[PDB]
Amino acid sequence: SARTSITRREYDEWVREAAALGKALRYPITEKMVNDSAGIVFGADQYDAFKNGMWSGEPYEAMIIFESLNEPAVDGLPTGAAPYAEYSGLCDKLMIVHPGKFCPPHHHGRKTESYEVVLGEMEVFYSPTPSAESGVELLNFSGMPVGSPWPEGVALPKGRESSYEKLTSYVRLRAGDPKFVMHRKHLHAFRCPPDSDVPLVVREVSTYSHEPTEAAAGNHAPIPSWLGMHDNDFVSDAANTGRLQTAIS
Amino acid sequence: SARTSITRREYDEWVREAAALGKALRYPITEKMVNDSAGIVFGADQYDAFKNGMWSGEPYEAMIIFESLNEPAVDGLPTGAAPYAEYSGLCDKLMIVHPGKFCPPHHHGRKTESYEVVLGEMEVFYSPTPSAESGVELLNFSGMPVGSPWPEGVALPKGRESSYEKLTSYVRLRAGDPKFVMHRKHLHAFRCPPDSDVPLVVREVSTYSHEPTEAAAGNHAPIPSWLGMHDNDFVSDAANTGRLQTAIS
Amino acid sequence: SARTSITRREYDEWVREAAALGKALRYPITEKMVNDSAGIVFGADQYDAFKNGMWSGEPYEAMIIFESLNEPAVDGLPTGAAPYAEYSGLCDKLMIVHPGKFCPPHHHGRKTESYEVVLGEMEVFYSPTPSAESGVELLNFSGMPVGSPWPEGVALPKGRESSYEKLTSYVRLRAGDPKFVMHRKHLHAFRCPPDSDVPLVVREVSTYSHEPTEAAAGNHAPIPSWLGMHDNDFVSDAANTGRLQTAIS
Amino acid sequence: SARTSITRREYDEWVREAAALGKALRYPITEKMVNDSAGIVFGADQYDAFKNGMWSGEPYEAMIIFESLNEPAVDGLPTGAAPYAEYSGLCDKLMIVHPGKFCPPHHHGRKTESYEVVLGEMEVFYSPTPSAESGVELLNFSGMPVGSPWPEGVALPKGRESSYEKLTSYVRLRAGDPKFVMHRKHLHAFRCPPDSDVPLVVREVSTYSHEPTEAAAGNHAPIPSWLGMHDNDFVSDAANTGRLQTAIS
Ligand SMILES: OC[C@@H]1O[C@@H](O)[C@@H](O)[C@H]1O
Ligand SMILES: OC[C@@H]1O[C@@H](O)[C@@H](O)[C@H]1O
Ligand SMILES: OC[C@@H]1O[C@@H](O)[C@@H](O)[C@H]1O
Ligand SMILES: OC[C@@H]1O[C@@H](O)[C@@H](O)[C@H]1O
Ligand SMILES: OC[C@@H]1O[C@@H](O)[C@@H](O)[C@H]1O
Ligand SMILES: OC[C@@H]1O[C@@H](O)[C@@H](O)[C@H]1O
Ligand SMILES: OC[C@@H]1O[C@@H](O)[C@@H](O)[C@H]1O
Ligand SMILES: OC[C@@H]1O[C@@H](O)[C@@H](O)[C@H]1O
Ligand SMILES: O[C@@H]1[C@H](O)[C@@H](O)OC[C@@H]1O
Ligand SMILES: O[C@@H]1[C@H](O)[C@@H](O)OC[C@@H]1O
Ligand SMILES: O[C@@H]1[C@H](O)[C@@H](O)OC[C@@H]1O
Ligand SMILES: O[C@@H]1[C@H](O)[C@@H](O)OC[C@@H]1O
Ligand SMILES: O[C@@H]1[C@H](O)[C@@H](O)OC[C@@H]1O
Ligand SMILES: O[C@@H]1[C@H](O)[C@@H](O)OC[C@@H]1O
Ligand SMILES: O[C@@H]1[C@H](O)[C@@H](O)OC[C@@H]1O
Ligand SMILES: O[C@@H]1[C@H](O)[C@@H](O)OC[C@@H]1O
Ligand SMILES: [Co+2]
Ligand SMILES: [Co+2]
Ligand SMILES: [Co+2]
Ligand SMILES: [Co+2]
Repeated sequence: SARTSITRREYDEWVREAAALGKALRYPITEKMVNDSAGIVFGADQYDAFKNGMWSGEPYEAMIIFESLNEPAVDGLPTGAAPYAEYSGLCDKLMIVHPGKFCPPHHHGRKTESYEVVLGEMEVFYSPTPSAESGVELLNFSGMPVGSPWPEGVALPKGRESSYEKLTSYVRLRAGDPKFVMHRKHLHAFRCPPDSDVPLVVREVSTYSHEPTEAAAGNHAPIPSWLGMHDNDFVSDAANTGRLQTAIS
Repeated sequence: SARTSITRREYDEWVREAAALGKALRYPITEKMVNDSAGIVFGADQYDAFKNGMWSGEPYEAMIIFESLNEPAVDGLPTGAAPYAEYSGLCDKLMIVHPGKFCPPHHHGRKTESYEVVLGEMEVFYSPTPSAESGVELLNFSGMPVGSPWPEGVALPKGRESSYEKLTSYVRLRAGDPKFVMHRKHLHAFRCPPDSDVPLVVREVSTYSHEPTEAAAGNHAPIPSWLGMHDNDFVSDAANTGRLQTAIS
Repeated sequence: SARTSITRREYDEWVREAAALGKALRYPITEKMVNDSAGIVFGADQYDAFKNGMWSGEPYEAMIIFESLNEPAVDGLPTGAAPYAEYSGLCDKLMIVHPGKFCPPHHHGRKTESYEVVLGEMEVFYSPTPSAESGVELLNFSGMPVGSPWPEGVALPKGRESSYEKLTSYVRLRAGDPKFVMHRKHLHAFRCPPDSDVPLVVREVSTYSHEPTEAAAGNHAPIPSWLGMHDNDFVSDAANTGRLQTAIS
Repeated sequence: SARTSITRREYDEWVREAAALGKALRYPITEKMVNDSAGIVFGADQYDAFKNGMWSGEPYEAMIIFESLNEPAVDGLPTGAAPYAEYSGLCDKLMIVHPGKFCPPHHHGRKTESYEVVLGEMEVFYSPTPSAESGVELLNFSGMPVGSPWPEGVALPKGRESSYEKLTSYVRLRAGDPKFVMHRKHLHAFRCPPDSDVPLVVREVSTYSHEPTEAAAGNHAPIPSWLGMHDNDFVSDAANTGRLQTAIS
């Protein structure tokens, strides 16, 4: 019975309700942002999230993202910043995670993010140690805070527990807290607590998001290198693939 | 009678009410963000805004800014991006402009901004033509849209009308609109309409904001060059000075 | 295939998402308010609303109601008001209607309501003529406004079109409008437009709501007569029954 | 220097900012609701609240009220309820109280209220004992909860401390709490804590509010008796007078 896709009705009710929730929270969601790419399921074996549904509280890797901005910010840059432009830019999006579900372990080589919880609470799991990039020196300034150890009893997705091993630091964010920064080159993941009465709704403000997705394939590249450039490295292999497209039957 | 400062009571009621308005709108305002640097008056001759008050509807250059984030985003960058890092980073802030008042004509060589109106309506005045930087070539991708001509009857601040001459393009932004981008090296200004029943409240998401201000003098510089680096170029000379400090008696 | 009930999963996702939407809108929803009585389906033949779902846009009679208050307001009343107390009291509730769905034609002999749209838009259908009560004289003061004729093309629920015949007046309410009053003894109904991108969310402030429901059977009666007193008269017979309980399988 | 009035500028900034705060919180405030009757000062000696201002945190009796509804609910009533109609009706309003300020001790013979905190926190002081009405028997059902004793260190307005003596019960209400009912014939008062970073904003849903005020003198009476009927009995004599009008110079 292992689900291999999500029905059109399951997808629409999930995404359309989330868009309404976002609008209720005053996030500027336009019509084009509500599409078949908004609802993400990280891997075929994660489609089972819909066996019992988004309110089951079960641990699965899936989420909704409504992106209001992803500005290259290339205009006005001295030509010499061409090779480093990919680390800048501005991406603003609203992310919705239901109870128990996760935005799976992953890291970005270029994108640095920041979180602002709007509704619910966000449990962030991450490695305070930055990853290295063979052959290249890297700058340091603030680095990541050590945080706290994981709380007891966190249910991880079946068959993906190991992908979380290195994300030893934990922090729980709430509405009204100071903005939290997730520096690039740091493994991170997050979920909405299983007992939450509401979906987790978080506003992410980060640098440009390099994603050669389906709802992406068609735009013009600001800088040659950017074309087909990917910057979302998921720890679990089964997550990097099913991420670029949602199977809707 | 030309006011030369703002009284402690005038300042607190202006800034504390604005902070409450921001909180009502769910913007994450922390205690340290509500300080004596939040309320800005651009020039001694602009203190007359307080002769009749922030609800007079009169044209003056003053505003409130609550900055929740100003992240250098230097961590994880290849050492080669050191000289171009100043063009990136992440700055999130809530700006409050009362009826008739303006965020005066100015431009940034490094900072690219984006606007999201939360409450009220925002009238943006800008030059669709980017400024040049002697001796350096610059990248181009999207540039700025031409916009529309100014609507009839815009009252400008007395003695500062000329600073607006080059900002020929106009656009009126409302809550729910697509995010609007103001590329770096473009002259821009904005105001809250004089007949607005509410202050204009806008969320700005931009690259790092280089400002060697009073509430700034004391931090550590992520990159040597950044120290004392200024990136807010106001057209009116009387605006670049009184911007770094508010005279409260 | 005519549905005869709603599955536990269908019910929970419908009601739990609505509760989250309400909370997003700051309505004070407590845990006990989110129960198996919140989601209402007016008649067995209306369960087909779940054949295609709450986002199908199809015309069916069903809605969600989260009641925060239903105060008899009997305390402090002179004993002589005992027989007229049933016309007073205070009932505050949040009602959520999905696109195309209706709160079916009905009237109350005692309850006078008022509407405040919080999200979406509300299309109210009603009779400007008050109903009569055989043998009893009634007071008049403001009466109901005549309103406008129905807009063209309103899709009514299959097999229930006639129940709307007498509700000739129409009015479309939006967020920010003046409070709208629906005097007792007036036939009324309302729906969320089929093309709405969001569920209709309305705050109703009315006099006491006499409803001997399932989630009601168990309380103490403030005044003898009130016991088992019903005040929700639906035009369609198939609506008065299936209203007191939702079949969840 | 004892202030004897409030200047036009002081009044407008106080009331216009409050209206904007209300709108930010989605309360349906129309243009006519923002008038010279919205800002209330209970007594000439309370005008000193403006010596240091609404953010001084000092104890004074003053508040702002934006009434969206005050429906007699007389239509549809059997003629026999004419003498008891004054106890019913529907009044919806948003009340704004700044830090340290109070809605002074008082009681209503007819009006029963309910509170829903929208922003900030509300400290309610009241007598759990209902007042008696010479010669008339009264109904009882739920009565008022006993509550808790006052917290230590509540600063009361100078010269009005005694008016609070009988309001022995205390309860602190927050956003999201169950609706709180204040039965008619109970002495009550409330304030916004002095250390609050935001004004207290509360939505009150009560029965009809009988107030022959300035912004009232001119309407038609639904029932003869109602004409000139007053239902706001303040413990302090200096409060019952200056309540019907605000001295603006
Ligand atoms: O609201 C837009 C539509 O809704 C979503 O379900 C997408 O399929 C898109 O086609
Ligand atoms: O609350 C929704 C329902 O309850 C959970 O147990 C899931 O199985 C889903 O079917
Ligand atoms: O809320 C913080 C205080 O309020 C503002 O007026 C600043 O002066 C700061 O000292
Ligand atoms: O609305 C506030 C008052 O009205 C305006 O005319 C200003 O002078 C200010 O004093
Ligand atoms: O949140 C409370 C639960 O949710 C609803 O589905 C009801 O069944 C109730 O049991
Ligand atoms: O948008 C939700 C889907 O679309 C509608 O057509 C319904 O059938 C439902 O299955
Ligand atoms: O917004 C309406 C005006 O504002 C308030 O100050 C009242 O004086 C009223 O005249
Ligand atoms: O915060 C506003 C100022 O501070 C308080 O002390 C008042 O005196 C007022 O003038
Ligand atoms: O051991 C816990 C978890 O199972 C692991 O994946 O990450 C660290 C945490 O403390
Ligand atoms: O857009 C998403 C966001 O930037 C964050 O959650 O990381 C994963 C993905 O890129
Ligand atoms: O002429 C108008 C204005 O006075 C000037 O400053 O900018 C262009 C606009 O059309
Ligand atoms: O912080 C402010 C913002 O970035 C924008 O308004 O430009 C001026 C100033 O820097
Ligand atoms: O004819 C329309 C509708 O079919 C009827 O039920 O109510 C009046 C409206 O104009
Ligand atoms: O609670 C509901 C509300 O009072 C209104 O919609 O009428 C029907 C029902 O009683
Ligand atoms: O004594 C305290 C207060 O001074 C009085 O007015 O009300 C009761 C409270 O406990
Ligand atoms: O309108 C106000 C409200 O009803 C409550 O605070 O009591 C005093 C006044 O009548
Ligand atoms: Co990420
Ligand atoms: Co700028
Ligand atoms: Co009704
Ligand atoms: Co009262």
